Amino acid sequence: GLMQFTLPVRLCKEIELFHFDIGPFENMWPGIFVYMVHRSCGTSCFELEKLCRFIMSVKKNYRRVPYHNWKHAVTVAHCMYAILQNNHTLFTDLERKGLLIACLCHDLDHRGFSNSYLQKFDHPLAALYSTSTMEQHHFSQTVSILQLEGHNIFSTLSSSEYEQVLEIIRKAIIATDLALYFGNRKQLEEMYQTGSLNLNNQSHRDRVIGLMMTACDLCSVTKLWPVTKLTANDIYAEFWAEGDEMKKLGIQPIPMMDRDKKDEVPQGQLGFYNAVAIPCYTTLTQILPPTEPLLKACRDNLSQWEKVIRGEE
Ligand SMILES: C[C@@H]1CCCN1C(=O)c1cnn(C)c1C(=O)Nc1ccn2cc(-c3ccccc3)nc2c1
Ligand SMILES: [Cl-]
Ligand SMILES: [Mg+2]
Ligand SMILES: [Zn+2]
Repeated sequence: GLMQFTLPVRLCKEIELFHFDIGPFENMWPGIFVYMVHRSCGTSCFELEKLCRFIMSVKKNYRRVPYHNWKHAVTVAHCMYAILQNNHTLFTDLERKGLLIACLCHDLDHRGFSNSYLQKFDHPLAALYSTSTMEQHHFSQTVSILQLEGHNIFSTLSSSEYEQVLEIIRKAIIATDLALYFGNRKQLEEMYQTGSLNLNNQSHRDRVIGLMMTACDLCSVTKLWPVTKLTANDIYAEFWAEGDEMKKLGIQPIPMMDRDKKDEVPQGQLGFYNAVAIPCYTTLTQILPPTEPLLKACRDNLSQWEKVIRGEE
């Protein structure tokens, strides 16, 4: 109980910033995550023995894929940690608990393929969950790990608090389905502008938490340029493997997934920053002003991709 996690001074300072990179030392990521739960939530909110056992079961259930891996899980949780810490009073004790866990678990047992590829392959998961296929699986896996003996980090919550947290986590994980992000952000844009946004309206909280999840999930675009650029290699390694599998089914994949159209990556990054990332962090900054450093970092990286196109790198 009087056992803090401490980090070396550089990490202790930099972990508080939106652009923190969790480093190449895998064995420190669990400690980094417990550090964030302790500072974000209290040293009390989970029994260490149970938390540490949930963390290692979650790690074990991420696969060795280029991008949708254990590093991604902890990176996304850290972004959520930065948002919660910069918006201290806006969130309930239960939301802070559930959202860090939601982020850690949001891509559990990802195989490196899109919902589209599951459906065209006719994977069993596409029969079981007709929309947000992988995201319903991720939530299902989360619940299965919570039910292993010694793994219920939420044991000390009341029955109603327990149903509340698992409902926060389910919505948070489903919101990471980027097909749902576009409509969710439009509605938030409309509600912010017409001044109808009400953080006491549960369905309004839900939409805002959904935009936070999209923001945390896309956070490679808010890092220092070299992190952003090297993460993009990992993203394309999955995209192009999926394209290869599309060609095996006799289907010409979208250019995003076609390693033959590697040349046009820079222009594809502009499209993504303009269509997805910039609007996402803009609406998030409007709703939560202290998350502006994500929008500012995203704009800097857009400007770096523009320089790649102009042959300056
Ligand atoms: C939703 C999935 C799950 C994994 C993250 N994700 C993302 O979308 C995602 C998350 N972070 N980042 C940086 C991306 C990303 O790079 N996204 C995109 C989006 C559209 N594109 C089109 C083209 C293109 C390339 C060559 C030629 C022509 C086009 N490249 C892209 C890249
Ligand atoms: Cl604090
Ligand atoms: Mg996902
Ligand atoms: Zn993700």
